[PDB]
Amino acid sequence: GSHMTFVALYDYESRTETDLSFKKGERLQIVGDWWLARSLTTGKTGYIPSNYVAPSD
Ligand SMILES: COC[C@H]1O[C@@H]2O[C@H]3[C@H](O)[C@@H](OC)[C@@H](O[C@H]4[C@H](O)[C@@H](O)[C@@H](O[C@H]5[C@H](O)[C@@H](O)[C@@H](O[C@H]6[C@H](OC)[C@@H](O)[C@@H](O[C@H]7[C@H](OC)[C@@H](OC)[C@@H](O[C@H]8[C@H](O)[C@@H](OC)[C@@H](O[C@H]1[C@H](O)[C@H]2OC)O[C@@H]8CO)O[C@@H]7CO)O[C@@H]6CO)O[C@@H]5CO)O[C@@H]4CO)O[C@@H]3CO
Ligand code: NI
Repeated sequence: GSHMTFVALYDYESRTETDLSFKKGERLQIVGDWWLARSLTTGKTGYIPSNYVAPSD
């Protein structure tokens, strides 16, 4: 109901073909430890480390 939107607590740089870079404060919508997410800044989709993000509006 709102547990699928998150905000980045730390910067993250992509390592592979499937992960998603993001900056601290960037909001992510979620589509385990790695979550498929869409950046609400760039609209790009990829996997993010779930411990790098926290619930957000
Ligand atoms: C230019 O104005 C036209 C547009 O204006 C209004 O849109 C606003 C929008 O409401 C507003 O949102 C709050 C903001 O948008 C931001 C997005 O919300 C945010 O997610 C991000 O956007 C991302 C996307 O998520 C990514 O997908 C990507 O987009 C690029 C596309 O990659 C998939 C790429 O293909 C290319 O898009 C083309 C598009 O092809 C898919 C093509 O479609 C025909 C054409 O788009 C038309 C569109 O059809 C038409 O729709 C009615 C209209 O759109 C207006 C919205 O309706 C209006 O809403 C209020 O005109 C478009 C332009 O002619 O052209 C596209 C551009 O080439 O390029 C995409 C851009 O790279 O990356 C983006 C950016 O990160 O950021 C958005 C803001 O940058 O702003 C919008 C206006 O800029
Ligand atoms: Ni929810």
